[PDB]
Amino acid sequence: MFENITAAPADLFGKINLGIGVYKDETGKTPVLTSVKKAEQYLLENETTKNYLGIDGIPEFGRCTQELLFGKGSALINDKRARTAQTPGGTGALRVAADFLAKNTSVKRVWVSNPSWPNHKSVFNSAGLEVREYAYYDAENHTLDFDALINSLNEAQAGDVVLFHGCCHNPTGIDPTLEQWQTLAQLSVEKGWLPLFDFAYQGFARGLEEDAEGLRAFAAMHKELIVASSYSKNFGLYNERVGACTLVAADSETVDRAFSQMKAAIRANYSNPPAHGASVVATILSNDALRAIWEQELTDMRQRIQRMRQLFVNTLQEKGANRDFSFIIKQNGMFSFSGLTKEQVLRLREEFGVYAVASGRVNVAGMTPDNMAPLCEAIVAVL
Amino acid sequence: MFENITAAPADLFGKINLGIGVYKDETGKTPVLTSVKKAEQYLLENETTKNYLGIDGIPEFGRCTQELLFGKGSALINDKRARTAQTPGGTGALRVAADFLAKNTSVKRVWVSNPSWPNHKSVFNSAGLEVREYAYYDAENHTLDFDALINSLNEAQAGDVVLFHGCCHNPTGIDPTLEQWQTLAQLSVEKGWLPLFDFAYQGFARGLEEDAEGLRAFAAMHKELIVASSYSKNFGLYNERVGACTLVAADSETVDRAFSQMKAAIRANYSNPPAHGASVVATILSNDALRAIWEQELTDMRQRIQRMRQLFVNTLQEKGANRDFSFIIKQNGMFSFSGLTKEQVLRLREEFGVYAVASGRVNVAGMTPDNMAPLCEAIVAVL
Ligand SMILES: Cc1ncc(COP(=O)(O)O)c(CNc2csc(C(=O)O)c2)c1O
Ligand SMILES: Cc1ncc(COP(=O)(O)O)c(CNc2csc(C(=O)O)c2)c1O
Repeated sequence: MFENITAAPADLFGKINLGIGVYKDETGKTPVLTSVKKAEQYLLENETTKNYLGIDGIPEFGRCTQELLFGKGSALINDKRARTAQTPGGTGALRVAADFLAKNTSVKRVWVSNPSWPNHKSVFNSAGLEVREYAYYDAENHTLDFDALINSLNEAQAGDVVLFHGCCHNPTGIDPTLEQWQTLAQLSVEKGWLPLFDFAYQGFARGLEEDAEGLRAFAAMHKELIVASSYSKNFGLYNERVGACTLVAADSETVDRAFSQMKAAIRANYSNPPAHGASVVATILSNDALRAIWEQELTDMRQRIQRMRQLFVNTLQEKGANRDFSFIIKQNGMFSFSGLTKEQVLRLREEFGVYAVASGRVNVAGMTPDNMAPLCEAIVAVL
Repeated sequence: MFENITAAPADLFGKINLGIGVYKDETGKTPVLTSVKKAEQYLLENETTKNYLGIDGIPEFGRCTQELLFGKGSALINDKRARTAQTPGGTGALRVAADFLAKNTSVKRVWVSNPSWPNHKSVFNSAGLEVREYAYYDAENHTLDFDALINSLNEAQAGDVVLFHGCCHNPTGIDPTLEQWQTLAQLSVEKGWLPLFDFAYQGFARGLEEDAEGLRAFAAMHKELIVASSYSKNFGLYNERVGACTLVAADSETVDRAFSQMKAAIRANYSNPPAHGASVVATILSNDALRAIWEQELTDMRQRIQRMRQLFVNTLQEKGANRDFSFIIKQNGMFSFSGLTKEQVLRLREEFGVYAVASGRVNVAGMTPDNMAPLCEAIVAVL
């Protein structure tokens, strides 16, 4: 049966990993958040069973997720228009959304930005959905090529899905402005697209509420949308696989009926979701004290990334770069394109032991005050 | 998009739940195992990061799983013929296997026993695989209808998958004898079936090693097989979603190449698996002290089920049943068919508040010395 299977298409790693996918603190570590440890100790002391969760996971987790996404008091919540399934990570949320759409709707294709996270194509294609790309990056001005984006998306037909990164676009760190999000929301309604928000970095651009402004501009204009969110980075819960798939429809009757088929898609995949990480999230978000500790830890990560963006720009200048890298200051989240070519990136790894991805994307959160000077010296050497 | 979606096809519950899917102790509780609490305290004290696991999960978890399945010193392990991916539960292992097979092999159909766990059909159909049924149950003799099974499976073609419950068949509790497993292994080789073992109850029939005898008889005769295993019941870790998909091929080169595509199927589903529950398993299985506490806790669950099987048979007689229920003593695991009809089961729920599934399957682990007498009185009343 297996003898003819084709193989599927860090190890190589004063050397430095900017190819990492995770947050690192100033010491180069990815520690467990203190809020998370406190919540884990509470669960150890208080859990009396590991009995299965419902298919959609812990109810409080769903409520707290919807409030993060839509705002406390949003009409979507008051009108019972949204249902949330706790999932194994943001990836699991994307796949649940893809399976739900493939089996229950006429969707055949999903539009993704060029560039995006490379696993988007794999997830949607696994569910039998075609992926098409829309233009996104203006490399000359280090910017969102908004005209190109709108022009590309003219090819999208009514009933296609269009995937939007809610904030901290991966890999570019370039997000629509609020007015651009409002333009896209109106366009989406007029053209009949189903928006799919992928929200893996809420809190890493400007703040929890500000980072959800784009999603909320969409939610104010659409009867229907899906959000696949992740708590991997903003709780540092990567390996516990904590995410959510939130379905929104015109009314409660419709969302509940549609959500029954989303639950069927989950039940045929992994049955019901892993409790530990989501229970840590729900414990923290529903407790004033733990929530305040967690919000500060997330602010500290957001701010450290900001400081590294500024220090990187200042240092490249001091090590003799010459080039404008000011665009880095304005970009959001852990990632940016450095503007290095694939060969410069290869040189960086081979000659200098500095790792980035071939696109030139760098994880700013891999930079620290201690490694900044060698890092920038290496980059200057390959310009 | 969603307005036309059709709805997908405990709540109703001296009343008694035999419709439950979980183990209950003598007090009617499903507590966290002591070995599990001890391991969770160790992880709270010792974990320093939640950084993502590899796609296939924790290496020690995989090694300990293969030793449970195949035996320490098995040739499959020595020859590096098996690869294990840690998955979100036994369901996740089944779905990973189904996606792997659908995308990478000529498999189009999977043979499942009639009866089986109802989610088997949903998982395989979700991956685009047809499900066909083979005969299994001799209800007159309360037994495995082995001739019917072999006759049904004659319709299976070379390259079809045949799913076997490794022990504690769900719902019947009727397992092949060792010699029957040996007959099926030889038949499977001759007919070109790919065996898929679903092993959710290892340790609940006779013991860890004895319960794997059937799988090991297959493994001794086949170049290729897949095992989807679960630690939900034997560690009481239901909601932490702890299972494994183990791929076996003729040699290391082939299994590694095939496993790369299994990892691709995982990466497009949930990316990488949830650490907490699997880390508890690996912590326990790799530690002599915790392993001994856990093995005794599992023996205690196995034995309590045995005691309830005997007490149920004895009590039905004492409450005036008359019928032979001796078959219950011989069956394995938490489940058996009571031999009640769908209408007797409905009567039991409506008139007596005793819940079972419509097939008449009962969870023996829902029985306790305290509820046995009313339970049996109710059953006698509906005969
Ligand atoms: C846009 C987008 N969507 C979904 C995800 C998946 O989140 P999790 O599955 O890890 O929770 C992620 C993040 N997952 C991720 C891990 S490493 C990484 C990277 O791009 O380096 C990305 C993401 O960036
Ligand atoms: C034969 C078989 N295969 C797979 C599974 C899935 O295990 P988990 O996904 O829960 O780990 C199970 C058990 N899962 C399960 C939960 S309730 C239940 C039942 O039949 O009542 C069954 C099983 O019996």
